[PDB]
Amino acid sequence: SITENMSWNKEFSAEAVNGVFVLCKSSSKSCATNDLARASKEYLPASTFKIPNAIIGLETGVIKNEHQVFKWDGKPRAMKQWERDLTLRGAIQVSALPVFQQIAREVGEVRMQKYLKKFSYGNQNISGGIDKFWLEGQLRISAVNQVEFLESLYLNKLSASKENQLIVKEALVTEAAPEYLVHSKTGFSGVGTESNPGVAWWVGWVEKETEVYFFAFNMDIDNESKLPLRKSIPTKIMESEGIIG
Amino acid sequence: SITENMSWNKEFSAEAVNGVFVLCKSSSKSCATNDLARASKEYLPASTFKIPNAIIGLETGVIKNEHQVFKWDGKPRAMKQWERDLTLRGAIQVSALPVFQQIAREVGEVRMQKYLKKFSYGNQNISGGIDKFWLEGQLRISAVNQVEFLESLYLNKLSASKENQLIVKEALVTEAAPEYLVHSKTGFSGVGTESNPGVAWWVGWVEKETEVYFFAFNMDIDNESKLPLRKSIPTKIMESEGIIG
Ligand SMILES: *C(=O)[C@@H]([C@@H]1NC(C(=O)O)=C(S[C@@H]2CN[C@H](C(=O)N(C)C)C2)[C@@H]1C)[C@@H](C)O
Ligand SMILES: *C(=O)[C@@H]([C@@H]1NC(C(=O)O)=C(S[C@@H]2CN[C@H](C(=O)N(C)C)C2)[C@@H]1C)[C@@H](C)O
Repeated sequence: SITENMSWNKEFSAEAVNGVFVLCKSSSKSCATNDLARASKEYLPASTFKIPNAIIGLETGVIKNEHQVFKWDGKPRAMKQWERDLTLRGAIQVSALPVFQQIAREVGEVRMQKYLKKFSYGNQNISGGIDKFWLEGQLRISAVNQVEFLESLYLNKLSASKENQLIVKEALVTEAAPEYLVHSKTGFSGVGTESNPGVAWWVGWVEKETEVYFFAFNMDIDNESKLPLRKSIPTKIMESEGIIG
Repeated sequence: SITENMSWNKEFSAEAVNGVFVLCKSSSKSCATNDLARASKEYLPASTFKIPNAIIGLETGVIKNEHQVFKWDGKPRAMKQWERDLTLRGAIQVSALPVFQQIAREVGEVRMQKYLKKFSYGNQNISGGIDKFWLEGQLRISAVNQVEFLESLYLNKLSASKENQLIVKEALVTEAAPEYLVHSKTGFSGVGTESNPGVAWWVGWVEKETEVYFFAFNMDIDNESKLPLRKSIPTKIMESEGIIG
């Protein structure tokens, strides 16, 4: 089940943020959130979709192996951070959209649709273009669904080889310590339109000693100056819960 | 092929220390070292053996899976950092000797001996006690051999499932950034005499952007105060190579 902790809304009100944090100890059957209504509301996954897309890319053979280098041959890209050769992990961690847009094209509608059904990934709507359905198309996923999906990944229970799940998991390590390990992925759909804000994400899980905590955060956003809030608000909530001080 | 870099002896000489650093770019077919003769000399692996031990424990089912918890029975251990339940990653990173002595016994000699031949691990001599051959027994391995073994692990080419090579690899992650990942493990056999000295190790590999560097360091320890040099000497060489930063 899931519990509503209204105390957590303090971290949101202090910054006038409309968002939701979902936090789960040990498993998906012991979770809490600041907002039950928004916890199950479905939003564009934006770059958080690079997690399933990479798994599907390895499954289908589009990504030959974990050692494949995605070369940059000089085609101008929307951010200089993407204008370089990238590993699979690098492409994920810098959110190299063009790399994963080409992966999407090579996977194709049929295989993409099949794996999203197998992963129970959101509304499973890939309309809007095979290389943009997760960013400006019709794909939507809730914070609870992200936690469920990531828990499956952590347990190697996605319908894919354990090998490929493990490959993507190390690619998601963002903080490493002897008894403290974080897998996570951020997302940002843009600033949105007039009275249609964008969405920003932070999702992943934390392994502290022999315990695990899955989490998913999203917020409405209409300016890039608010991006750091997608990390600081959830980090403060987790710090409050003793998930490392 | 291995190249000698005489300039890399600066720090060794200034501290009056006998040791070797082996550093390889892309593959073990492009290695350089400060001392060609010592690069091939074999030494007690000490805790660096936890890497092969961890893999063998998984291959044989002694370690159930990536989520195995090693319980602390509450009776005293030599170090308070070990008096707790630990993941496989935790066991490796805090170098929990008693956990890996128990692993070895369950593996047994027939299978340990088998896998050390499969891995081409040093002189493959596990005399000295099934739970101590790598600490005070007859097992010996060279810096060159460590690099070869670690390269095989990086490539998933060891005679073991890719599954378990991937499990142990994430367990070895020590530093993480979007385009910089480090797998490494230290080891130290204890202070010896000026004539029969101990050995201190640093081994691992650095993934920087799309490049990979394999390294193995060891040094003779006949005074406990020289042990910090096991990190600073190789760190200085890798800084001068432009790998760090
Ligand atoms: C994914 O959602 C988009 C890209 N991935 C990320 C992300 O969520 O980290 C963004 S946000 C980009 C990262 N560095 C920039 C920054 O920090 N400032 C401008 C302050 C913003 C990308 C937009 C995908 C749609 O490209
Ligand atoms: C395994 O080899 C033993 C541990 N390995 C290490 C080591 O290589 O560092 C030590 S020494 C202890 C832990 N790290 C500290 C250090 O490096 N400095 C203080 C400089 C000291 C152990 C002996 C395991 C069998 O205990």
